[PDB]
Amino acid sequence: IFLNVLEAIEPGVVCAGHDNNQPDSFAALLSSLNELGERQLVHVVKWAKALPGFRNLHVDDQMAVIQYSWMGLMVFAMGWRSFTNVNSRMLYFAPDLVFNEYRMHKSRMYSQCVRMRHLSQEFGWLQITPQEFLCMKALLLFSIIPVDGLKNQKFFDELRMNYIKELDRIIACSRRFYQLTKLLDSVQPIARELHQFAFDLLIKSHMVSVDFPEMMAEIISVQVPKILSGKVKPIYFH
Ligand SMILES: C[C@](O)(COc1ccc(F)cc1)C(=O)Nc1ccc([N+](=O)[O-])c(C(F)(F)F)c1
Repeated sequence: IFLNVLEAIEPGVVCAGHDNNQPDSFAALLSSLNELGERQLVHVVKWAKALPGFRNLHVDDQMAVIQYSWMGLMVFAMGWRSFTNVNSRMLYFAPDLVFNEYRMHKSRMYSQCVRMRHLSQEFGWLQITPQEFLCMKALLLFSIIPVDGLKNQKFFDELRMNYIKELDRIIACSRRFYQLTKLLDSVQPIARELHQFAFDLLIKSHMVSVDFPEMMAEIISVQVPKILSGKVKPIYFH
């Protein structure tokens, strides 16, 4: 039942709307990454609200958790698409926004891109199944919380525990759980580097001609700083 639901709510293809006929430029690539990010957020919200037991969380906790986990969720899914679509040869942000090394360099997000390409290769090396991927991705939504706690922290803890139990079931084992939890942990440092990048970019956006969609701008200025300042932290296994 659980996996049937995860498979059923998994978002479909999301395009960036990027102009690939134009020579690559920092401003164009980033404006497309921003637009893509916003488009995916719409789906992340619909996805999360359709997850088993998610509605139990306090209305305000639902939105906060989605906004904090947003980057990580996207990173993990992008790595999987890269692995399945182009065998980690490039980064498949979207069908119309594929990054080769040249674009990784031009986007000024080279370090982060290479870490995501490594994550992408990990799916193959570890032979991650589509079902382990789906459960791990859902678990990611419940892997970052405020030090001051949520409105209903207990309901959150219960939900996170249940998702971990589902992973146990999909695995059924010790070595596998170690492998998967280590892989999940690896997502956080990457999301952090991207968060820092997005923050610095927003602060100087008017100087580099980069366009930031409304929702993203608000989230980068209100939520992301809470993560960068340590008020909101990821939950690591290790
Ligand atoms: C530069 C930026 O547009 C920033 O987007 C943000 C996304 C979330 C957030 F909290 C702050 C910024 C970005 O990283 N976009 C982006 C778009 C799509 C994907 N993707 O589909 O996986 C990613 C990725 F997760 F890879 F890094 C990143």
